[PDB]
Amino acid sequence: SFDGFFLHHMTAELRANLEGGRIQKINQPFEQEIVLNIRSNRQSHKLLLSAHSVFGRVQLTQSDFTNPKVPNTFTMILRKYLQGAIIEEIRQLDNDRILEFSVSNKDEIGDHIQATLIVEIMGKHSNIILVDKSEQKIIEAIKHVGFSQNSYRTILPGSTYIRPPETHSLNPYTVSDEKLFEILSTQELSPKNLQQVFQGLGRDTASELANHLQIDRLKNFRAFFDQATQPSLTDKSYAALPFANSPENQPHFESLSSLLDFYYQDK
Repeated sequence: SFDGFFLHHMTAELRANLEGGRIQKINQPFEQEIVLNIRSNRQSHKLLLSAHSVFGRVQLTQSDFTNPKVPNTFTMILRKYLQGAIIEEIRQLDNDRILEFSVSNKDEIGDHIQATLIVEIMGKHSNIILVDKSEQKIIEAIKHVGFSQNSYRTILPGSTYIRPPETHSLNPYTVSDEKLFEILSTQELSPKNLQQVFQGLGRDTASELANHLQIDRLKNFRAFFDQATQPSLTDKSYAALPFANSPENQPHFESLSSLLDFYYQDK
């Protein structure tokens, strides 16, 4: 699934191709989707950012797009900040389904412009938010959300950016030996409870994880998260590793992005 774990692998892939890259073009070919043409490593890349409530995702793509004639105000402000900008850093927020693109640019007079494009993948509450580095203020957002008594946050130009409400879960990538030892040593290790204790684990992932924690648990835990990216289809979905019961007649995907190009082909 497109969980936090999968995002860890995808982030890695995106960085290898795009970090240090230059944003050539910005387009919004569909309602909740933005595509950035990027030049990096003497290759030209297409980066898809989707806050679609059902198919929300990030990936490079080989797909071609028919861009609208008349740009929108959101695109316009994005272009104004990102066109020609350099992608200095791509960073996942902990093991959550949130990805940040730190870009640098110059304004009309040569002064240093720094922004952070934030992609929050949370189903129907997904968003793409441009934020100013210095004073953490929202520049623009693909979906604006008012102050409401209902909310811990406001999503509007000028608003102060607060990250989605922190959870009690633990990043499984940064869990210390001692803390990790006591968990695997005293807690229930069912797929469901693993989902609870750790950030960014989908049900498919946590299930696969579980099959690996009956012995040598500490080292086994480490080993699962240290596996190399191996893009595959699963029973109902896709993953960055070949989970149990994966289809058997499967092509070798040269990347997670080609995997998703394939999976989302028919919408």
